[PDB]
Amino acid sequence: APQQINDIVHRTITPLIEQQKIPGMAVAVIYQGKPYYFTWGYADIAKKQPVTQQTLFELGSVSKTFTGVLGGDAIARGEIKLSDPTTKYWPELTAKQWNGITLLHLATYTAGGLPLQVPDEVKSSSDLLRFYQNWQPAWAPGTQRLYANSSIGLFGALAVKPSGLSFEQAMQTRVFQPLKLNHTWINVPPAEEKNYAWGYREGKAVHVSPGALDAEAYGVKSTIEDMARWVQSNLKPLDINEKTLQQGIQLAQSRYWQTGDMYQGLGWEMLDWPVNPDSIINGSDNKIALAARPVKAITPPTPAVRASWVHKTGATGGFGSYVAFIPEKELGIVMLANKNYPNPARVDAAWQILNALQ
Ligand SMILES: O=C(O)c1ccc2c(c1)C(=O)N([C@H](Cc1cccc3ccccc13)C(=O)O)C2=O
Repeated sequence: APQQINDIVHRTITPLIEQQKIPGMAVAVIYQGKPYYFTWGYADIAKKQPVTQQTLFELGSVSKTFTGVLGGDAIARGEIKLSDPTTKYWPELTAKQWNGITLLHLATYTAGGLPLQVPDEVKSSSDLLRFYQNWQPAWAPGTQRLYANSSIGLFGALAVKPSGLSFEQAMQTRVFQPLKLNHTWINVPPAEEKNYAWGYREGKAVHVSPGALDAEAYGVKSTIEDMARWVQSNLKPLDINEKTLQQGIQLAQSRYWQTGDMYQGLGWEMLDWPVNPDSIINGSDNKIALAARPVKAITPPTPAVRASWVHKTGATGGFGSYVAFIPEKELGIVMLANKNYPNPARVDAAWQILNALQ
């Protein structure tokens, strides 16, 4: 399997694993549309279980790409509109600060300062209502971007309401099943527990804890194979036979807002290709990525641009993931690890690999 891919991947990932003390890692390169897989180290150090192509990793915020596409699919189905008020789908949400906050704002972190995290103390449905009712925006809608689980988490929950399906049922039936992502889960079933890697934080084995709107913002677990197939599907949506899903994928990669050289999609973030590597690498740092930044509205949104670097970083306490692809070039990468190591190290590695193959 072509020596160039082997050498480029190994020369980049070996030092990375060494420098970052990553216990286990899986990488897929999609090259001319076909996947090539690489694995290192341990899914479970104590039980000596190796990382394989069937190992499940916590995607953390890479989950938002699925939420975005599921939202796009609901738009394509005519179930929701991004221009609709949040209150259309949550009538109990009567506080006046919600006037003018649309599903677009929720999906794209531009509601006006919804927090990074839903508070841990928010457990019940009543707690959730109270939280959003009592939330006071720092900014007018559609003026500042502040990356937030509480923002896209709510979008995900509201997007599926007209369907009558739970978020998990909607995701399963409308995204996972059609794309044959048969080892991708919001809740890992007992049958698949043997494949579920431990995450490692400060040397301790850890898994993500339950939280409000977790499924919607950070709750997906997947294998390197399914994630490669996810990249393939997002690289080439016209190959997808389910029409609403094909359209949903395209809607997720539309450009809604710009800040600096990045464009906000639904879950996905995009930059023009060719990229300045410094820009994506430094920009991935959560110093920049989690900062409040002014946005320029793209009125109307630009349809998915083929000459894009399309990507998403994501983490949990014990895992670090990165996905990136370039539609123009039929080129992509997935990097899954059971340590949460710094974003810029991920993106640097990804750049080196894809730039060498481009
Ligand atoms: O272990 C957990 O329970 C857990 C759950 C969700 C996220 C994380 C951990 C997590 O690190 N992230 C980040 C974003 C994030 C969310 C919430 C608080 C954060 C604090 C510092 C850095 C990133 C955070 C990501 O996906 O990159 C998450 O979105």
